[PDB]
Amino acid sequence: MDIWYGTAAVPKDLDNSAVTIGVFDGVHRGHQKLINATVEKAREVGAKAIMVTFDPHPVSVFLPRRAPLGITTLAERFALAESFGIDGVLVIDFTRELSGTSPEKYVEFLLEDTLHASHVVVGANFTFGENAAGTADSLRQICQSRLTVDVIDLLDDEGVRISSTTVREFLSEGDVARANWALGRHFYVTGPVVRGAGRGGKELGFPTANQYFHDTVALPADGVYAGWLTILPTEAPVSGNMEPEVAYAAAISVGTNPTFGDEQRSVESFVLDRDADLYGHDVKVEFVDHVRAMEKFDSVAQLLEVMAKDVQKTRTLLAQDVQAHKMAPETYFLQAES
Amino acid sequence: MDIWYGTAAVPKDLDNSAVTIGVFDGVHRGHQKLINATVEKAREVGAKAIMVTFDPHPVSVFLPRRAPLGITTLAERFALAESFGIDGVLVIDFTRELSGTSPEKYVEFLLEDTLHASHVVVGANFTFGENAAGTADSLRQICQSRLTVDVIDLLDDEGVRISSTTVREFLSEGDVARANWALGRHFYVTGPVVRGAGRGGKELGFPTANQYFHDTVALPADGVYAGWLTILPTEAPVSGNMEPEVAYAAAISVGTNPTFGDEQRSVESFVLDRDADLYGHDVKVEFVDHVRAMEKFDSVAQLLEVMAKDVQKTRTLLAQDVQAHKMAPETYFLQAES
Amino acid sequence: MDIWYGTAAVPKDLDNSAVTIGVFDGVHRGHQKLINATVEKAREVGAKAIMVTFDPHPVSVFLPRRAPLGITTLAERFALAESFGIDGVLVIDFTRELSGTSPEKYVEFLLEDTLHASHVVVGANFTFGENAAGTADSLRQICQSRLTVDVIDLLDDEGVRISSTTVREFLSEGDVARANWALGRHFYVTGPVVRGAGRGGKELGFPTANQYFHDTVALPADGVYAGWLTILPTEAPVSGNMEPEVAYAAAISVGTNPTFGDEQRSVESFVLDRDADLYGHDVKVEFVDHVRAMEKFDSVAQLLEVMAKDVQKTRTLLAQDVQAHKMAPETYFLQAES
Amino acid sequence: MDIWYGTAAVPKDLDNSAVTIGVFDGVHRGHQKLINATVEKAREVGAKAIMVTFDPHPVSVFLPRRAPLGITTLAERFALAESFGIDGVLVIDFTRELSGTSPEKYVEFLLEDTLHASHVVVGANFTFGENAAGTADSLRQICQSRLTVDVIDLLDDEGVRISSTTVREFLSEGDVARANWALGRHFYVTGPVVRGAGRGGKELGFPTANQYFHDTVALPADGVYAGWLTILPTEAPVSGNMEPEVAYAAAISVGTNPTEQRSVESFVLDRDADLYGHDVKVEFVDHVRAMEKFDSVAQLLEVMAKDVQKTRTLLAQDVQAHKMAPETYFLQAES
Amino acid sequence: MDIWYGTAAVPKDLDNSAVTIGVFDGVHRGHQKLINATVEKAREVGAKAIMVTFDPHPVSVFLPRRAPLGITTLAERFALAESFGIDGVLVIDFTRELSGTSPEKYVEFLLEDTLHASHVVVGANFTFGENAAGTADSLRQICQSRLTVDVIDLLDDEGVRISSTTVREFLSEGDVARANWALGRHFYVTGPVVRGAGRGGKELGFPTANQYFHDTVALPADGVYAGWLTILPTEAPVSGNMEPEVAYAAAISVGTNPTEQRSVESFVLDRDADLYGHDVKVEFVDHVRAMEKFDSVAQLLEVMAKDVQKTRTLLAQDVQAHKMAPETYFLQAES
Amino acid sequence: MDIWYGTAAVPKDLDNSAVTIGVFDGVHRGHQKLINATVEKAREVGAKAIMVTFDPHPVSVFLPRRAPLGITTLAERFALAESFGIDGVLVIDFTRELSGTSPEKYVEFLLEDTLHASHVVVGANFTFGENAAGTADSLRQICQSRLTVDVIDLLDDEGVRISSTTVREFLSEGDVARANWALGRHFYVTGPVVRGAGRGGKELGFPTANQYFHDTVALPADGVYAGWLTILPTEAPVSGNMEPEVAYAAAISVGTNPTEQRSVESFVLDRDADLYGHDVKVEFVDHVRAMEKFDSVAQLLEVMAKDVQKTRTLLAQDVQAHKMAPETYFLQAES
Repeated sequence: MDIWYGTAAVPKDLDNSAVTIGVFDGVHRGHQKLINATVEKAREVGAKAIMVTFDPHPVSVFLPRRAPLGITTLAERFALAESFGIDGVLVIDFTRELSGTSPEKYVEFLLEDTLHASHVVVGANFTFGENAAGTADSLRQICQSRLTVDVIDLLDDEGVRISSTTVREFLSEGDVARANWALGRHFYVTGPVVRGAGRGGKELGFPTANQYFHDTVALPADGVYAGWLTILPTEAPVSGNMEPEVAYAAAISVGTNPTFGDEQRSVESFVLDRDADLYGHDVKVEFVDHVRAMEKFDSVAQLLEVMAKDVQKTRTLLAQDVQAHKMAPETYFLQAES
Repeated sequence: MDIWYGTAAVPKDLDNSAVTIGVFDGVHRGHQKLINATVEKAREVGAKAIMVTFDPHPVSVFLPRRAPLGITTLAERFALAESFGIDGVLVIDFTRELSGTSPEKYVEFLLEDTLHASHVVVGANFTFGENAAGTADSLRQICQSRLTVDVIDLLDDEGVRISSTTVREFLSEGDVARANWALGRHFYVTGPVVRGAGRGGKELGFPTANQYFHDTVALPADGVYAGWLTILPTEAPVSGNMEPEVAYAAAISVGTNPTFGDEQRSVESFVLDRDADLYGHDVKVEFVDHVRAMEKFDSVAQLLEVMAKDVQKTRTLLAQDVQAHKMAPETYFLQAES
Repeated sequence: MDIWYGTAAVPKDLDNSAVTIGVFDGVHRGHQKLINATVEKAREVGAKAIMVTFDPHPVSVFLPRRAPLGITTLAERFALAESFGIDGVLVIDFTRELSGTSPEKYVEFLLEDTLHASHVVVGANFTFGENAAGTADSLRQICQSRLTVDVIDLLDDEGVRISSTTVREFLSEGDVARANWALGRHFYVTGPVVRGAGRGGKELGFPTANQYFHDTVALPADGVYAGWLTILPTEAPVSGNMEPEVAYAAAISVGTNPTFGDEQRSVESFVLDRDADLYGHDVKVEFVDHVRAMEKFDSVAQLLEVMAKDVQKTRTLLAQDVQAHKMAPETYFLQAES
Repeated sequence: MDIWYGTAAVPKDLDNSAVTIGVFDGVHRGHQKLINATVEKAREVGAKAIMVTFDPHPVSVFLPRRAPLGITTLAERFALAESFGIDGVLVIDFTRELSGTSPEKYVEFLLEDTLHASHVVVGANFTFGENAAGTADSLRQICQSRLTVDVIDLLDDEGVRISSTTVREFLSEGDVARANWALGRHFYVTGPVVRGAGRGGKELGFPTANQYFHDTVALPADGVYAGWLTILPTEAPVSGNMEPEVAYAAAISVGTNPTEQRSVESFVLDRDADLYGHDVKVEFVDHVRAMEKFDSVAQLLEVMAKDVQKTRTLLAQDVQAHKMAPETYFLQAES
Repeated sequence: MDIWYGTAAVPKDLDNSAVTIGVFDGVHRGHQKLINATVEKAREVGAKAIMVTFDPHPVSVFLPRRAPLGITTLAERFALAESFGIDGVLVIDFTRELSGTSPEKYVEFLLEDTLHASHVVVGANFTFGENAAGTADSLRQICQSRLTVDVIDLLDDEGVRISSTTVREFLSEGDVARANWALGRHFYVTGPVVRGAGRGGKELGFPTANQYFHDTVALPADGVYAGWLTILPTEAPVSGNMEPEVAYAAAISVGTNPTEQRSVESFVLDRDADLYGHDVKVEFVDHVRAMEKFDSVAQLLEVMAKDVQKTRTLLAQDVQAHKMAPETYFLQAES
Repeated sequence: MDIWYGTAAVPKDLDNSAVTIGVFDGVHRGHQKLINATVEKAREVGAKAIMVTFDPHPVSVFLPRRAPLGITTLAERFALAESFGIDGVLVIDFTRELSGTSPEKYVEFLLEDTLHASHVVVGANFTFGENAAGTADSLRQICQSRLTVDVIDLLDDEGVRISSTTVREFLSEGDVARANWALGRHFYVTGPVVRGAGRGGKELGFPTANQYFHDTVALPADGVYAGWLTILPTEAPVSGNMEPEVAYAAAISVGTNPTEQRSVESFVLDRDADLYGHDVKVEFVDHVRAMEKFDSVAQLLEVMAKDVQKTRTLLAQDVQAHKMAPETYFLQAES
């Protein structure tokens, strides 16, 4: 997949394409409908499937620092776009172009001159041009005879509208199961493992891995979750008895640094039945189900007792998760008991 | 009007005066009674009308950093004192003088030796001297035959006591209309316009003006308000189609910087039906009515839609405000529609 | 009393001892049972009474920065241990030793090899060894014939379990009287007196003393308390009319610095009927009873009026406190009236 | 004078203009040559005189937070442009447009479509377009018979090159006299007066005005300077014996207070006043001395009085040399 | 000794006193001349000896946060005054009173109404009143037959001027020997001992005590010094083999840790102890070496052992020179 | 290769090993002598080759936050060990164990009980035990007939001593050529690429990759360097015309941005790409120039183009000298 920053970076010799346009944060099941329809139509005519997306978030342009939390990073948005068959992502920055343009010159400059589009796919909510004047209906009538438009209704399922907004609310509530249901996969983050308390190994109270994330990253509510930790492909040695590219059962503790300026979430992972320390590695943490709310501890004995209960509840939730195999990982490690 | 810092700066040759004494924060309608009575009595005898006020706030002397929010700056207190006919303001600092003095030596040093007073005007709540022992009744009996005292009852109107305390509560609640009612004018702030998001002009989502204020400044609750923006007299050029000294209709957005140490309010102004950028100018923002509470936005389209509703509601409230002309500005700009 | 940091610092020639083991934070009435039983048994056999305690808090080892607030500092834990007849305190750091050790090697290394114990005293809640596997019952059966064990039940009185946890809740609620009841003494802090607002002396509104404490220090809820201030023994001169080593009646104001990073409690003390300034001295503040919640003030007169009410209520509570003489200080100053 | 942010804000009905293009930081005597030639050629064809300038600084686009210090604020750049008779300022942001454009397309879009220029005036060092390929020469050959091009050499006077760079050097070493000579006027800063030490009054040691500035503002090296302070037009009352719109003799002390801010403290000669809350203009004339530490009040006041004598002399010279002094001023021969 | 904050706190029934006036920072040998003359003249007329001093520092009123570093804390200034027999300290704040006053009114209010002085003792450099017009001479002519004035010249010894200024220079270069000679005693700081590296015990590399100080405290230049550490009177238990009120031989390492704080780390010779929580007095005797970086543990311990040898020698000299050594001390000839 | 944190994590069933002990920061040519002798002697007795190393740095235990800068991260120390054939790394924390131990007990516990060593290899400067009493010699006499000891002298080559210390000096002055010669390879850092100025693309002035590093990471002095950039193995898409696992020619600009962080900005020659989100390895070859300030875009691009020419030359030399160049690379003769 190609990645282009700005209209100017798109090759001039690109001759035909089918195009979809949106923020696409999270690439939820609704987003997958637009991508699916785009890819299928591009196959039909032997053209390329292009996603046009936006960075920084269009909201943060008008209201700096008050933009919605990112369900995925830009890098992950690229990876997901690839995994669903996109051939090229064009990234638009509204502080550089396409903001003050009229609806008419938007279609002309972007879809024709730049992308040589024959088909375009948008959601019913889609807007464009100066002061958001251009709508889905605008696009249909501006494109009559020039190129075909397909407008897809927003996805409703089980009485819930599937959008970036609702995925954020589920995450914020700590309801990762409903978020996963809306995403069509386990919600996850990735990042380098740093030093934390003690060292991963024989002692249950020390995390197997410690990660930190900036405050523009959407994460579930503080608390403990069941999920899967995966060491990303690597040739570097691993301390202890975990192997790379295997999804390990884990109790995951999401927290907020006290106090800190720009707080600032932590993720501490207790991998079941393994003695390991993952400093240096890039690690993926997938969330499956909520286990408990955060609490304060007044003794080591009390802390470990609750730790053991988390493990027990995690074993149960993960043994269920494996049975719904469309979300569960290919290669996993889960022991029947301790 | 003269301004003196400390008793020592008052001219020795000042021969007669009528004097009023208080913090006077906000110069509300109650404060106006004391000033009115003072000015009128000074006219009668051809003497000067003097306000004795306090800076820093007397409370912050005993409880540093825990002083009440300033309804007006000291500079604005001066301007308001002038506008009501005060001839001289004497500013007292309680860390320099008049704190540990007895009630008797207070009258002697300040009213006689310093100010050569023949008349003094205070509110029923007035206290003075060491450990606040001297009261309004004290002042009457210490001044028998030496000079005339006039003690004015605190102002009650429509079942509400008018004081600095109540004005602060109204502001804190976001009830600017009741605050205005108590002040006898539109509440306002003034300050330099700085750069913010994008540039003021053709795009509705970019503010016409951005200002910041320190946390000792009383401001209405976070939210959106109707009011009037006025560019203060200036010879410097103005970007766009606003003229100086004209009060322009505006939707005003009061906010709190996230997160910041010493937060730290913002004021963003969207001037109706004008394309302009006010970087560099000193700007006055008057508040008229509350419009809505603060909210988070998840798309540009959703943001602009609410923006347009704010404008609609503002046009209505301001068209009413103009009809109560005792508060409304002399020269204003308000279009009947967009 | 000796103080040893680590097993290595304990003298090799120590031949016999009776030993008690715990965090001992606060040395509450429950803790006093263990110490009493230990001291009495050591007297019987002419051996030394040893406390084995822990620093840093064992919880902060597994959960850095999320450890319980310290009811007493380590230094005060030493002083209290001395006052109840302990001959030696051994301080253990779990990042250096005794964490990953098995229950068996724990007893062997610490109690025998290091301390040459013939008697050991623990609470029913006591745990030890890797992953907290060793319990009170473990200790009894591992020590059969090698040394005598005495396990003391946790202290319940008036329907309340007396523990560090409950003492912290009482303090956090502002219920110092119930905390005192559980500690078996007035709760107190000690520290150097620094400069604050104005100077201690003739003016009631200026504190007689200002202290600051870090955020790992347990303190009562923000508000005003009755208690006793004592200048610790010193040869340095004292400004005003307080003498060292005399417990003076005082209204105590506990607060939280606005805003600050790592906030960060203040203690401001208004000593009844004395004019003094205590800059430079080390001062002990004992708490007796809650008086009122924190409030904001809008004038000097209003502030002083409430100040005087605090004094009145304090005089009453302290006159009662003196009557329960098992908590009250030996030498005190309390005037019948102002 | 109009002020347009971006090509999109320029009036569509602009039929003819004479244009000058540059950063114009400081509006020095070199810059004044470009504007003068532009303003005069604009009168000839009855057209408007336009300045195309840039904000943020072009360097800061490539090297964030490592841009040259601003000799004047953008606000002051506008006011100086107006004072030399410019009719419109167009402000280009390089993160928005005209950056990755070709040399050929830059000319067409800016000078032709947007500005409808018949004449353009640039400095010999001018460059434009993608990777700065377009030079002083590129402009001549690309414009042909469409618009007349005038390329002015950089200014050398008394064997000294006059540019934004040399001005910044002069300020940085504390040679305000040379900066001023290069600028064509007294270097100045403008800002609101805040609270400081004590109160302005009878006491010599307390400043008449305190001001703080961000680290992006070029200021003379830390030290003491002779200058003029002016209270900007206002109806707000003034504490003490000073009126607005009169330039008053002052000893000016520039300092630093890190963790950024530079401070400017003004001791107005033979006046007792406190200027808290006013907008105040401070002009620099000559260097007086370096920064120093004081260990007693007496020592500090002794040095303060010398600063006053030296200022008195240097300002009397400034008034006689005439060509740079303020129209309305207040200065005493002695105390 | 009494301590009064402001003229208003002075007893109304004070009928007669002998007075000395000054900053008195450091209470050096020059200052001791003023106090000695004051204390003796007070005994003669059966009166109390009063020190009038100033806090905050007079310079900091005019130049906030740019005041000279304090040689001693105000607390230590009180204790030194008392030790030389002063009966009362009056502390004047210049933001409160006596600042904008005339020379004539200053004398009347302070010396007459408040203190009822019959005799006053000042240094030849003394000044007072509005804009420091009142000098050593002003005081003589204004007091006439009301109170006797004694003006003492500043102290020169061995061709060196002894003042707060010169003491601050000596400390700043790390010449504590000269500072001490000027002071009349070992320079010292006092503070609570906090946690640091490891625990004080058998290990040579871990300090016996760690202390931090604010940036307003004058300290010797970063480096290693020979000195004495004393645990201040206490009933609190001491971890290890040290008693209170005995001055122990120590190698002292002064360092900086910015973003302000200066640190003092004490390595007590031939002792294993940890002084966390105690109040501790640290006296400086001689400079040993400059600060340096270490790249291995072995290297650091090798230098540490040399610091110990050099301290041992220098302290044995201090004990024999007698006139400045502590009454009760602990020092070993060898390890 | 296994990695054990503390003696307690070492397998109980380890019957025989050959052991080397040291900080090993940088794994330079001196260190490679120890490992080589260890790995070979381990093959002889069919045993595993073990490295005992230390984290945190031993100096930082005694002197917190004043430890030497790390030549490599601990992660990179592991990977280099593995590359030279070590079978196990044992990591000792001195705050946990082996610190206050006697020389005699250190040997027994670590080498005997834990590691069951038949052979040990140390550097001539090696020390151990309480207060570093145990030396290179102590080890010989304490081990006797239990385990064979081999003590290797420190490396001198071309009259230059090769140690962690000298490497840190070379880097700090910006002489990466000498650092590399001492290291046996190109010095490198590895990290995630974050957003910076503009976007990597057609524009020369925008970096292909931006990276930040903590102040504990040794880096060459601020300036411009010739080097190679490699995108580490990944399936994640790459924006622009670069593939992973190819070392690309780059001009590398090292800078500082205080209040700590050092920055590394890479300008990849003859490529248009943006590497945001990838893991990227940056190798340093030669110094090109010192840091400088720019006052115009044209000036900056002029210097940028010179940096490219000088890099082109220096890298062509690196490729021919062969012994240190990457296996797979991309470099153009001209533009």
